[PDB]
Amino acid sequence: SFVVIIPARYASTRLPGKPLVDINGKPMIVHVLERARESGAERIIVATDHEDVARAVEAAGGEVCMTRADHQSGTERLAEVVEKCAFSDDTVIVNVQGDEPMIPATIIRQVADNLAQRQVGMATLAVPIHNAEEAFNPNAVKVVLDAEGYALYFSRATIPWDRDRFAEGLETVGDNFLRHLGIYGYRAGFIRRYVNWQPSPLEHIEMLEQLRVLWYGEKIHVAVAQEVPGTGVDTPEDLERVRAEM
Amino acid sequence: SFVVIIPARYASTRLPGKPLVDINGKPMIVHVLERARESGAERIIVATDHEDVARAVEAAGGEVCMTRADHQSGTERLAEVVEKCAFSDDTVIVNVQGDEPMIPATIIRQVADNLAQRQVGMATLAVPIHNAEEAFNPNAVKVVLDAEGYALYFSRATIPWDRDRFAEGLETVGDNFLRHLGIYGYRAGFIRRYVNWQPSPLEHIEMLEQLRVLWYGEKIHVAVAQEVPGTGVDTPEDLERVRAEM
Ligand SMILES: Nc1ccn([C@@H]2O[C@H](COP(=O)(O)OP(=O)(O)OP(=O)(O)O)[C@@H](O)[C@H]2O)c(=O)n1
Ligand SMILES: Nc1ccn([C@@H]2O[C@H](COP(=O)(O)OP(=O)(O)OP(=O)(O)O)[C@@H](O)[C@H]2O)c(=O)n1
Ligand SMILES: [Mg+2]
Ligand SMILES: [Mg+2]
Repeated sequence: SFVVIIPARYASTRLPGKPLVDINGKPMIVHVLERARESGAERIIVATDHEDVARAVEAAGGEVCMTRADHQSGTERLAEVVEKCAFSDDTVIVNVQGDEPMIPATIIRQVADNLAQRQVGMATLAVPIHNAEEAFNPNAVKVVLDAEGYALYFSRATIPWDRDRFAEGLETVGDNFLRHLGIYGYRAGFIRRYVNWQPSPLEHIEMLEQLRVLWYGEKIHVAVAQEVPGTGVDTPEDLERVRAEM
Repeated sequence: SFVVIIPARYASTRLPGKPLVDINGKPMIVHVLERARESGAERIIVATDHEDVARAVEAAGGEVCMTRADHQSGTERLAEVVEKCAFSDDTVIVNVQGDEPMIPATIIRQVADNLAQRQVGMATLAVPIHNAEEAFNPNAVKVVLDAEGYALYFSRATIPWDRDRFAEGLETVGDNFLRHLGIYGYRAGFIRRYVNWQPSPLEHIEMLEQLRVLWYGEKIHVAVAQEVPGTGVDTPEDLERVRAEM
């Protein structure tokens, strides 16, 4: 009932060659592949631009689609896979980012289901932040929601800003921050629409691909899950933490 | 063609008693009144909760409406004024905040005009920030817009966050920052709608009354003016600056 595509370019800047970094005997990309398998997805494809990533995935028995080196985000890379596989417009695609080796299968299913149950073009998920270090870390993307759960904005800045608390000091946070997880649900037809839009100025400043959608006035629904152990892997520090936790 | 209402409660927390602070021989509230007069507004009302504010305005020949002490924002206070004056729903109201003694008359007129020409419930304005101090100052409210100029979010946080520039240092900013001005255009019918909503959690965290509107899924249009003098008076530092510049 849904397809998972995992975008995994080699030349990440904050952690070069990250799809292939070892985590307890397997490259990160293979761990993400396993989360996708566990979700029950009908088809799972790794999209990459690098032969060494392709070989690792093929050796783990996963399907691979080679894609252009000049894509500027995972979602842009997905559109090439979508065109090559010729998915119907109504086919549900879940982008599980190659930097999320600990994302639970249940969360993958939840995003697909949430998307299919709403007339929204794109669905995603966030989890509460419980410590101030993460609230003030620009590598942890924060998201602020409206009353219906649609995203107002995603940012690397600390939003929503707590005026009175932070005027005092920056060492504590209340119970109102949300960390955005690297996963998106969207139908193939929406992915097509996404790459047909001209890039927003906003997405390039924050380096957050989802801002293109908000810029063109479309909604993103964000479900909130209370507990999800682990973290995405964007820095050397993230990698050490994940190595220890898995 | 429009009514100006200036909300001015006495007990500000960041600058106590600010409607009465001396700015070069006249209290701040009287300067705001003078800006409102210059706009050509058909009627101008200062809404206050304090007799000494009332007296300063009356001594300057201005109209005063006493209002409850328990209002939690200028917009809430304006609703009491709208009922007491029994304005019709379609009456165009411009909230010129009591902390904007330097706001140009042209900007006041522009917000009223923008509101009237659009199907939108609420209109406001922002000005490009070209210095790093204001961009990183939580007393300067930043806003990020969509392609059509509707607000995605308003925040005291530094948005949009420049990932690559700021990873290096906070010394400089690009050209992508907008400072929100303390002026709102809305019809009386919208003000009535605003206070029919239960308060949002979001507005209390940021201490930004306009966030109630985004929380409940309604739009705010933001015009951008390229050049606007002065600043909002919220801190002692702002007060020194406006005293030097007015
Ligand atoms: N041009 C890009 C950038 C990102 N991705 C993929 O999208 C996912 C999420 O992006 P991110 O974690 O930020 O990866 P990078 O962009 O590669 O890393 P960095 O931002 O540090 O440069 C990653 O699996 C990455 O491989 C992609 O396919 N093409
Ligand atoms: N409960 C409130 C708070 C604000 N205002 C008015 O709304 C305008 C903008 O608010 P702000 O500049 O923040 O004033 P204060 O809320 O009074 O100051 P502070 O946030 O420092 O406590 C001001 O003219 C203020 O008098 C109001 O009428 N009632
Ligand atoms: Mg990236
Ligand atoms: Mg205030």
